[PDB]
Amino acid sequence: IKRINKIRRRLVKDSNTKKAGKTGPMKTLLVRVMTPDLRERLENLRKKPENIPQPISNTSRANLNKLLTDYTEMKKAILHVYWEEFQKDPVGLMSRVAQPAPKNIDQRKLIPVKSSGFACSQCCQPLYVYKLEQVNDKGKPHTNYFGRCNVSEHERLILLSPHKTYSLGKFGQRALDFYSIHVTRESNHPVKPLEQIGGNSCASGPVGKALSDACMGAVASFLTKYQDIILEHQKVIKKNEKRLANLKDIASANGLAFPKITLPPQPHTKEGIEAYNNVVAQIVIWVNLNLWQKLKIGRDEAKPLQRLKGFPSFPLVERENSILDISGFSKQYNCAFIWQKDGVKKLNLYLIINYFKGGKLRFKKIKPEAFEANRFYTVINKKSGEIVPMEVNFNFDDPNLIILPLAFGKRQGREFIWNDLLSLETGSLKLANGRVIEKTLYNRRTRQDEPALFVALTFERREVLDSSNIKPMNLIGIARGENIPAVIALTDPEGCPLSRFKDSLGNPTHILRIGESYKEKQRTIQAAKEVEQRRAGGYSRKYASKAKNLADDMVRNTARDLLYYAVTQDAMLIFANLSRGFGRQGKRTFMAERQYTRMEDWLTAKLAYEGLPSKTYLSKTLQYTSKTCSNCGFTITSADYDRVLEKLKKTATGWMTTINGKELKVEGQITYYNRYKRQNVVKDLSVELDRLSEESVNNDISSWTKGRSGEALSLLKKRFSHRPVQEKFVCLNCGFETHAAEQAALNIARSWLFLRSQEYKKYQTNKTTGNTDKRAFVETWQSFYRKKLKEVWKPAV
DNA sequence: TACTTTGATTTTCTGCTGCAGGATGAAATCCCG
DNA sequence: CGGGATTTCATCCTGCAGCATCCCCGA
RNA sequence: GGCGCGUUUAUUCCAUUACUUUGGAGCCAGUCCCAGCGACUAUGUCGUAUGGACGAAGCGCUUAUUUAUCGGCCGAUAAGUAAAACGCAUCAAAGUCCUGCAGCAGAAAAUCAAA
Repeated sequence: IKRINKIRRRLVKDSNTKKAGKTGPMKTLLVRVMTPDLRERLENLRKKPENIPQPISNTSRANLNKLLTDYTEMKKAILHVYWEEFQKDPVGLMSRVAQPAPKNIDQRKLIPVKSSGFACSQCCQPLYVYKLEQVNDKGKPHTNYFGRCNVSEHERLILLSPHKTYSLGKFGQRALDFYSIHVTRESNHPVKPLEQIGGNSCASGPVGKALSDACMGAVASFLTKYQDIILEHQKVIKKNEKRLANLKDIASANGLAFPKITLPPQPHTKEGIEAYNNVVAQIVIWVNLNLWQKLKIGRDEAKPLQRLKGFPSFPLVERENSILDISGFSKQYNCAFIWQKDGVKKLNLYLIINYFKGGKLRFKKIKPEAFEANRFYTVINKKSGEIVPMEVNFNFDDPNLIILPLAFGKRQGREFIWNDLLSLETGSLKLANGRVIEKTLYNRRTRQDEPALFVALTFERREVLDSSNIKPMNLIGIARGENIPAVIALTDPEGCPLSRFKDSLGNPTHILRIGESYKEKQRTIQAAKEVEQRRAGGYSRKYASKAKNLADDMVRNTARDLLYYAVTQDAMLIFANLSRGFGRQGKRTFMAERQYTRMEDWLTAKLAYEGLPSKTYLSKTLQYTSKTCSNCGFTITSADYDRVLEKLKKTATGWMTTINGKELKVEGQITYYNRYKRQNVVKDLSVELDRLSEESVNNDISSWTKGRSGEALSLLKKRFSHRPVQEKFVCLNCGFETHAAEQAALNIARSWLFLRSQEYKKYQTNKTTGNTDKRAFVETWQSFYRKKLKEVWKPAV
């Protein structure tokens, strides 16, 4: 039976546990606040429940609304002030937000600059550069660059990033002292958020400490993006000037009137970017009108300019959810998660937020087993690792409190609240922080979008598994296709197939197919879509997201099934070394057909939450795996058409060509998607070649300049090459016949085994002297695979 | 002097994904009763 | 003499190799 | 296209806690109440859906309440019929969030050029 939780239980039961590092895996719970609509929904069931919870009181709702409005206004005001400050002088803010080194890097500085990279704007003094060289754990030498000022107050070690001329490299949200400037009343800054916006009603500590992060994170992100994008602008300008010089020279060579417009110097604001893009667009329009259109010049010989893209805008000011933030869960920030003991295995959950002046949420430590009825309890986590159970007492009718009852399901509760293993009572799970989200949700009863209150609570796992004993031996190759989502094959370390799966007939085998019946489903959906489109020119809202939802369902289920098979079979998964975002980008393609990276990421995240690295069960490997027969190892190539076009000599019966000593009969018909006609036109290959040969003598290939060679190659690129049937596969050596997907799945695992063989090592050693080639790789492939077929990989007869 | 595709400027709308900042308590001083 | 409420502060390492794996077409 | 019931995703144990989705199953998709096309003399349709306006949306079983029907409610079945409770249709999976930026697309509209 296939459940992810059963797999997780199997993993936990099969391995030991250890304490997590400095920061462990983190997971988030998103639930909803018990509102009156949920109360009515619970009251309208056929079988009414015995005890319906009370909804959130009016006072809590009013206080929450007031707090949300004030928080949003404060964030806007601070962001506006820092936007103005950045506009006045970018360099000052850039140096101020720079994240200093930890106050423990006290290794003896050895070498200064061989100096004016930046400057400490606090004292307006140059920030002299100092060097520090060290060697990492793997032996690669690394040089650390630091900036130090002569001022005792500014005796810091700001990080610097060398460039081939220096950059900062880091922008932290705590580098700038936000609290002492805008929060405390001792400062004389003209802009004070809490004193002016909140009307002296909000507690300084928690609200200020929340605003600090809420603003500095955005400012740091914006500054990092700005700093990164400036260098790419320099590179683009450098690569663009030469190209425009070449284009101007070409235009002068044709004797046309080139416009007298010159590039502006590199800008640093959005208006300069706009002007530069306008000039580039004008130049490209002129080039299009004069060179490619009238004279028909190719793109490579006359290539356009490139626009300036990626310049960021200041957060939230250079122009909806309302967010109330909680910095942390400790007695200092005036927030708590309270649960009522009734029995040694039951809880009753609430969450209290006291952000107002004139509230009472006093704690007091209790004995480990001093629990009493009608009294609330909670736990507090320390840096030292100790857990102190403390009880919370307060007044339910407090006019300054915020009381939130939560609503969730059994799955979420078993995952976080009352989990069997990760029980937060003993400290195995720690509550990190939380948020309050106010967003619009669809109400089906009223058929309107209405505001709803959500609660997000992030939990950090403190005990993880030990990967020192997870050593899979067997292998599983996954071959993906469009007709079938996935076909897999199970092999032992030696590579021999393992007959442990069961087919429909129950016979032993080593092949399974996952997610079948898909193709007819999306084809029915597309048939309905096309019928509606032909009927009325458009489809209803139903067919907007059916394919996407079904594809997401299928990829999730396939990932779950392969995870189950790998875990229960003691095998390590192998995927194809496809670059991220790989897929077919054509005419009738859909974005719902790209589930390679999505699957890898889902599997990686699921393995990561348990504390194991991806290399324990998940891997990648290599190119030329689907085009290889399992009898001798012959492989066809797209570049192998050069062999076809090498002779192309003519006989009395027509054209003839040979590849690898095998005669090829030149005949066949070609049907291609003619975009000029938006239809399919069928042409005869021999007839096309004869029409080409009408204007040629002796039909010699070497007499071809550029064009007729390309047209003949495009004609010949179908012929008799590798594919009588798309799904069926036949081997050229002895006529071996087998399904293509199964062979591809087996060959992917065998390729992964190959990339760690000794032939590959000697290949790389020859690469050390320099042997970058293409034919040698395929030759080693064929030789190794033939040897392995000879020794251990007995073929099926 | 019939009536397709391509390359291109701008205008709007619907979506969908990548990538930075993240996931804070310990302790030292005022104010006060 | 506690008991809150407000202010300062400081916490982090170095990933290998294929010509294309659905991207090459005639005009 | 819409309208509602909801079960399973922990092994003897841990909230039919109730949230957000996916898949399956269940029911209604009609009314002439109007304006279209065949061709039109071009603010006026004989047959025909190109659009508009209203309405629609489980079945059983156990418990009083208006009549028929004869023995003078002791006779049950038909509707209106309160609430409790059960059964069937009807069954299985998943969830890591916030902020700010940009980048990818898809579809329409105003202008230059071509065999």
